[PDB]
Amino acid sequence: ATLPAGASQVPTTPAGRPMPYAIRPMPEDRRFGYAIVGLGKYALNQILPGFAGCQHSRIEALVSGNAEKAKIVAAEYGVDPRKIYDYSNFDKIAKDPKIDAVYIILPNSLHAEFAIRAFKAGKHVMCEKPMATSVADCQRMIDAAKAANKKLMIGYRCHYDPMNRAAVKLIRENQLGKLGMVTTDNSDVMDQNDPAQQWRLRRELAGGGSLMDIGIYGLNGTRYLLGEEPIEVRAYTYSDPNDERFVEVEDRIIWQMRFRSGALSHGASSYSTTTTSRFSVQGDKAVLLMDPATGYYQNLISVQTPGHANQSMMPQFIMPANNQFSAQLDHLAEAVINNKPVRSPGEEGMQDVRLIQAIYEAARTGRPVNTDWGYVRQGGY
Amino acid sequence: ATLPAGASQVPTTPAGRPMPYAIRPMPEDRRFGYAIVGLGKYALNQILPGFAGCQHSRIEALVSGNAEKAKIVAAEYGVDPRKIYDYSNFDKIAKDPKIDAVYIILPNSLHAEFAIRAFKAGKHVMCEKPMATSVADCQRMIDAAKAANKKLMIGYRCHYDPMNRAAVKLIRENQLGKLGMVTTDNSDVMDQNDPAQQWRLRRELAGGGSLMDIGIYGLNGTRYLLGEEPIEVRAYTYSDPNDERFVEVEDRIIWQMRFRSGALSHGASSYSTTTTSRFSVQGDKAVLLMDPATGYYQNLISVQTPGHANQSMMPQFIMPANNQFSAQLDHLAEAVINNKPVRSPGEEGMQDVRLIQAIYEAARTGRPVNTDWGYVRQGGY
Amino acid sequence: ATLPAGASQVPTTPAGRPMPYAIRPMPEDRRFGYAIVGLGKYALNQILPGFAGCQHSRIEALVSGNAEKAKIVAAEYGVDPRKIYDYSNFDKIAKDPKIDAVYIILPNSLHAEFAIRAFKAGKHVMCEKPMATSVADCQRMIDAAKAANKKLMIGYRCHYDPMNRAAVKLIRENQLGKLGMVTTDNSDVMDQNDPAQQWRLRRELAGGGSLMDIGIYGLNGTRYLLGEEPIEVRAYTYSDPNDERFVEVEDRIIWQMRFRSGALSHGASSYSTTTTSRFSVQGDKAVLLMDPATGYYQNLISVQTPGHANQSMMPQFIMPANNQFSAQLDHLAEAVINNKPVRSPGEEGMQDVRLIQAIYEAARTGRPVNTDWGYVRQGGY
Amino acid sequence: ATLPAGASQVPTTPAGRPMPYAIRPMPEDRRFGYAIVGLGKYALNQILPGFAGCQHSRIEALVSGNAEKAKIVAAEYGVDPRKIYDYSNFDKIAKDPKIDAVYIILPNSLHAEFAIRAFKAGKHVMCEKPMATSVADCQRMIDAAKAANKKLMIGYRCHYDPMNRAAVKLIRENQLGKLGMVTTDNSDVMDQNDPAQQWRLRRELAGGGSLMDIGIYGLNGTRYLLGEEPIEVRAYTYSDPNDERFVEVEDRIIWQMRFRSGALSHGASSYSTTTTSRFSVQGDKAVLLMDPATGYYQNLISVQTPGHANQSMMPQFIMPANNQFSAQLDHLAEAVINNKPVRSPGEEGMQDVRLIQAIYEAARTGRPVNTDWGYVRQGGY
Ligand SMILES: NC(=O)C1=CN([C@@H]2O[C@H](COP(=O)(O)OP(=O)(O)OC[C@H]3O[C@@H](n4cnc5c(N)ncnc54)[C@H](OP(=O)(O)O)[C@@H]3O)[C@@H](O)[C@H]2O)C=CC1
Ligand SMILES: NC(=O)C1=CN([C@@H]2O[C@H](COP(=O)(O)OP(=O)(O)OC[C@H]3O[C@@H](n4cnc5c(N)ncnc54)[C@H](OP(=O)(O)O)[C@@H]3O)[C@@H](O)[C@H]2O)C=CC1
Ligand SMILES: NC(=O)C1=CN([C@@H]2O[C@H](COP(=O)(O)OP(=O)(O)OC[C@H]3O[C@@H](n4cnc5c(N)ncnc54)[C@H](OP(=O)(O)O)[C@@H]3O)[C@@H](O)[C@H]2O)C=CC1
Ligand SMILES: NC(=O)C1=CN([C@@H]2O[C@H](COP(=O)(O)OP(=O)(O)OC[C@H]3O[C@@H](n4cnc5c(N)ncnc54)[C@H](OP(=O)(O)O)[C@@H]3O)[C@@H](O)[C@H]2O)C=CC1
Repeated sequence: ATLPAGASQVPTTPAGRPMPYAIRPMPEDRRFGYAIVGLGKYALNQILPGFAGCQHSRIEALVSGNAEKAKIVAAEYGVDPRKIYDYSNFDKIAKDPKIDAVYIILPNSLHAEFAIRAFKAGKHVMCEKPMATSVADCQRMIDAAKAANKKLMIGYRCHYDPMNRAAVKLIRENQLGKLGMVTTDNSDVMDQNDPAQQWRLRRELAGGGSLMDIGIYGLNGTRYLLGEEPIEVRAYTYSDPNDERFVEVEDRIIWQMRFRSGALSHGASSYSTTTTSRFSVQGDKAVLLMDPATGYYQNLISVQTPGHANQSMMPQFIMPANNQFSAQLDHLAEAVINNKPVRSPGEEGMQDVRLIQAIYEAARTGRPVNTDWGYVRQGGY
Repeated sequence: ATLPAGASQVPTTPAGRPMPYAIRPMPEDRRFGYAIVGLGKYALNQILPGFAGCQHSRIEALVSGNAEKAKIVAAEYGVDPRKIYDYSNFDKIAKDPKIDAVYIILPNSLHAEFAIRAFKAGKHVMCEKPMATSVADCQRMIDAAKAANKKLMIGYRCHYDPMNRAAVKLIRENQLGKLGMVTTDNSDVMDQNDPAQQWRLRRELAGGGSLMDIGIYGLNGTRYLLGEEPIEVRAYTYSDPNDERFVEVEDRIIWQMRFRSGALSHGASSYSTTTTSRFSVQGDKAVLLMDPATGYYQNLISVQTPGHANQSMMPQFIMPANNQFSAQLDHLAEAVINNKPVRSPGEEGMQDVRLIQAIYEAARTGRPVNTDWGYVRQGGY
Repeated sequence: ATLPAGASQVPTTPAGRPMPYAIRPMPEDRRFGYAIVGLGKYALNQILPGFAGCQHSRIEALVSGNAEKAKIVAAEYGVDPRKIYDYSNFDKIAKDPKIDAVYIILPNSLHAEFAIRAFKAGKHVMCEKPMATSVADCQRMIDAAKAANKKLMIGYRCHYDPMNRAAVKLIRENQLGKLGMVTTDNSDVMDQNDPAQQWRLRRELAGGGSLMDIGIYGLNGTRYLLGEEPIEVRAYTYSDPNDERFVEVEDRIIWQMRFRSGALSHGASSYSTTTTSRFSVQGDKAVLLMDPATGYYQNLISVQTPGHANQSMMPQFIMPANNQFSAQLDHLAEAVINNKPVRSPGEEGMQDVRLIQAIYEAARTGRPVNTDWGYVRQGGY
Repeated sequence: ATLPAGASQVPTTPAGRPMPYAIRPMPEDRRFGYAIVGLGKYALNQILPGFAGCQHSRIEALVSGNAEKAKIVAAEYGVDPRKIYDYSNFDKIAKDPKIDAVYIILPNSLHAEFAIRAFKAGKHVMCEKPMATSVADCQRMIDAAKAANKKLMIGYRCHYDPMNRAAVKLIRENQLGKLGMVTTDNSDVMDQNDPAQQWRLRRELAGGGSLMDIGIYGLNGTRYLLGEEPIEVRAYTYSDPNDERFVEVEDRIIWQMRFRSGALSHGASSYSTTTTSRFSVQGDKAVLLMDPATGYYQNLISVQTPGHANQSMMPQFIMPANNQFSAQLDHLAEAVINNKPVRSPGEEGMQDVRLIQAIYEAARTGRPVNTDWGYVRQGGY
């Protein structure tokens, strides 16, 4: 019994070694450059910090309305101080060839504006959800992309989150059997004192209440989990008339949907209840519980059958996939580099907007709203 | 250091000792005699086996339409063969003073008449849920109870299940804060080859589909967790038109409600997907997840807040409270012995039936139904 | 679409129906009669209540040194008052052919003599663990069983518990790979004021401390999970010198073992810390976690690998296998009826006692003790 | 009912906003500069990627023996190509004032060498665990720090991991009661083909097997969880003599310890079994289960009592504390900036080395090894 070759050949003195094994995503290059517009809560707590983990993305320039703040951040992330644009001279980015695309992290109402604006600046557009505050503005955004022959991608991080991906895969492998009932809930207690929440209370700025904000996850999720689109929709909303927070936007709203397969779904969103992100998919073989379902971190899914609960979550020492944020950034970057369509196109973001408007209409009229308008998810869910 | 008195006084030879510490409910007496009506699935799998752990209840007689089966069951539970009754000679139980009550475990359409004949026979009545198949019949049962001066109790085992009572208690202790959103789901794959499910597919016998059968748990649970009644309901139901199972009763139905406190709820029942029994109660301080929520066994609850999940379930060595079945049985017994009302009276069962009829009515018309009819829960939830 | 034959043939009036689907063990007969010896804590809290779910067992007689208590217990379980025995007139059970066996639930030092007198009385014997307080006495019990041509079974409920048998099965199916490390812990806070614990603090009656009482589960479990016997043990024990509870028996003791396969294990038992019952079995493919591992209820197992945790526990509506207590009771009954050996014979109980004596011997000398004495598990683990 | 001031004052046109709320650690400055020596598996998968999240640390220079690789990394992390040292001219760092400290991520045997070497280069030292391969080399490292009046810190990330910190806090708050039994297990299947594992198989390079490598976590953990030091130690080790992997170092080893408080602990480490990081702390009120206990990610702790399991883990949307890696880096950085002692000093790393040697001695001799040498954890655990 003797030691193996490798071990026996290791010098007992300081010596160089080969490239170590990768048990986590390693940085490769930094060829794609982003222009981030809107230094808000998401842009600073989740997005910018997300670039560090990218393999193909960098922060080349940032666009802000607050010059003093924009100066402080530029330092932290080391972006060229001379590359700190504003809303007035945002259009001038078309002069910088090192600015491949822009990432719009502005209030919902301002999405369409800077999207078509950037498209005429010859840049790729990564717009946050919800796409826009109007089906029309969504289509105009698509038109600008086509006209400029550029890429339009919506910020659906769940489309690039490991656990969410595992959930879809397991369903496509038929581990749940025939799908028949989906249940979604997304909630967070609205704080009017938080600067980021203030515009969300303004209807012309947000476009809607909790649905447009977080209920969209359940809606979108119900869609890619089931792998199909709603053909009919019904909904109801209610808000405490005495709560100053919901004068213009809805607090909570409940929507029921039917699909071509015969599958049904019921879900809700809320501005008056604590943190909730839970999805449930019922097949005739098993039931999947995603909880947390769409968190920034610590997602956890479980396939349940009588006597069993098979849970999956990110490992404790290894990282077989990149976090949703970095994976999202690089996804646009490498969709361009390889001339490939993006998984989350403007047509997909436009689909949620229509459905949401159809849902509001259903809650407004109290009648079923037909949504069987032949939409097709290009490239699968 | 020396040994304590107790240990040092134990004889080393065979000797009598004290009553031991009780770590689970001990039997006490079998003073309250039941007559079980309908030796079917729930009866033979859950109720009859549930008598063993009772502290005041016993099986005195059986009522069956299958003499061969009754004879076998009677022998299995030491019942006197002379105490076997036909559905035709049922009324003669009035002649046996050793029969204090009957437990009706027949198809839904037959609960009313046998409860009424039981009262005419001067016996107390325990009746399974759903109470009956018409509001009118529920009232006739209540009128007969009062006319005979005997008690009327509906089989809501979840009203005597330790984990459900624990969820109710943490809610009343304001551990979730102000309640805003409740979500329920109760499902099971319908198998037309199971004899018990055969009458469930007949509208005339079942009185309805998945809502009457298992959706009632979500409905009833939403009411006792919130501790209040709904003021209006909305709903929609769908069933694949080609599925032989749902020609007369509904498969899947979704109902949402609004309560006087402002709270909302969305729930669903299914005959088309596998085992699901899950309740979530969202407050503005924390979120409660009951899953399993209403199982015959293994219920599990969890209070969730960012970074935490405090779970509760039955201990592994001790049994602080009796199981739901034995408890329910003794509950009616203790109520007559002590001359007190029951927690699940006929009025409670009637309220669920009225709400279910409202829900079916709301699904049928696609319009909301006002249910603000002033039902008051006597004794609390 | 029309209704299936079954549903359409159900009468709408009161009518007899078929035997229902069984979703839990149904009673069958009570052919095997037991005489319970020692109406203490385990007997009244677990064993007597366990007879209800038996399919072939019944309580025929009681043996107690507290006539007042026996009279009460007899009435609680419908036992014939004439079937109450003294520890002095115990031998006269030989005169009752309706008594097939006895279940010895007395302090450890008294198991041997009453098992022997039981055999002399021509009865089968179920004896609680630990089998006895000396290896020699275990052999005398075995010799008496053989001399009387009656069976000898030790109360190892975990050998008939669904979750433990499920853990054994996944192990034998190589789901963990090659077994290398097993960890066990069994603890409970000793309370000298509980009558049952009083003899446990007396060396002469208990035969030892925490190892004899509950550490035996870790020991016995390590053997059936690994499916092999230890070839040597090592150990150390410690007990606060000023604590009146541990003047004669040990509080905490740690023992580690090596098996012929190469596998190792380290476990411990405690009278000083709260409820703990946890087993982990490390293989090179996956890790098994049993926690609760040996509870009277709610056992839970999980197979863990990076990114996964597949849990198993008893279902919420169905009961595939009978509870451990009822199962253990019927097991001896089926063994004599069918003329077969039991899974927990006297030899099995004797092996644990020999191993425990080796462990105490290893702790006492601080030296390792060779236990490679060729015990062979008849019938498998 | 009107909208609140904040919301109503938000311009519906592009405008600048204030600094957003922080729900996650924000980058502040980058004043402290690190010199990372040893571009291995940890340095590249966990450490370097860890700087991005720091608030006070940057990568100023890297030391490697592989020039080609060192060139590739420098690009990825953008370190000055002219600042790529090697083992020969490592000493020259003393000339760069922008190099505040060095982080040694070299094989165990080479820890002492470059530590004292860097101390004479007038730099602060952050050495990875285990400190060194000799108690003596540990003391020499301490001497160099004192002589150079610099800071010596060991890489105990668990000392700066949220969940591990929560575990200590809860124990100090007495939520477990009086501590009496700790159980630890740390395992990973050794792969001789992995370049990083090859030196670990060499005794003069690693200093020991699984204990020195990962068993140290259980040892260290047992120490800060209990908040005290071992006074006595016993151990045993075994390795398959036919396995080429363990010719020089131990595969698995089991060690038992006793503390001044009377608390006991049993734990093990393994090179032949799958991923395992589990700690268990038993008090007389509750039991704590850390599993994962010391993972790079996804740690999970739980306080258990009969009927309860209160779990804690990182939130799903917020990040109230920085990850162990970044927190570790900045900790040295800010320990210098504020002239404060470090929580993980060389004296603490030296303590584990002694205990480990004492443990090996115990396993070698098979006798108890006294470790009551008056060590004192400066600054608490
Ligand atoms: N997918 C996900 O997980 C998340 C997506 N989002 C989305 O990101 C977008 C930004 O929202 P969020 O960061 O939370 O909110 P914030 O209120 O915190 O920030 C909005 C940002 O847009 C700019 N802005 C321009 N005009 C206005 C205006 N009139 N009122 C307010 N801000 C303005 C500001 O940049 P500056 O001050 O520098 O001038 C500000 O930092 C939204 O579309 C939201 O739906 C948000 C959170 C998560
Ligand atoms: N609370 C709970 O958890 C549960 C409550 N239930 C309730 O108990 C009641 C019985 O349901 P369940 O045991 O599942 O069903 P089953 O179909 O299995 O049994 C019904 C029984 O009633 C008698 N019966 C008399 N006339 C008829 C008839 N015309 N058609 C069918 N049966 C007849 C039969 O007994 P016999 O042969 O002896 O004449 C039969 O076994 C229902 O109201 C149901 O809602 C059911 C399951 C669970
Ligand atoms: N497998 C399992 O899960 C468990 C097994 N056990 C085992 O069962 C056996 C009994 O333990 P347990 O029920 O907890 O203890 P108890 O002390 O509560 O009862 C022992 C019983 O035996 C009789 N007895 C006769 N002589 C004595 C004596 N001198 N001192 C004390 N009792 C005497 C008494 O019955 P009477 O008054 O009627 O004369 C007494 O109630 C033990 O061997 C124990 O290891 C215990 C718990 C669990
Ligand atoms: N706390 C924690 O979580 C962890 C701590 N560690 C610790 O980090 C240290 C490094 O181990 P690890 O990264 O896993 O192992 P690696 O084998 O992957 O790397 C060792 C590094 O040290 C340098 N080195 C110098 N001389 C030698 C030599 N003779 N043989 C091998 N390498 C040499 C090499 O740098 P170059 O090739 O560039 O010249 C090499 O990259 C160890 O002390 C280990 O205990 C490791 C993992 C986790």
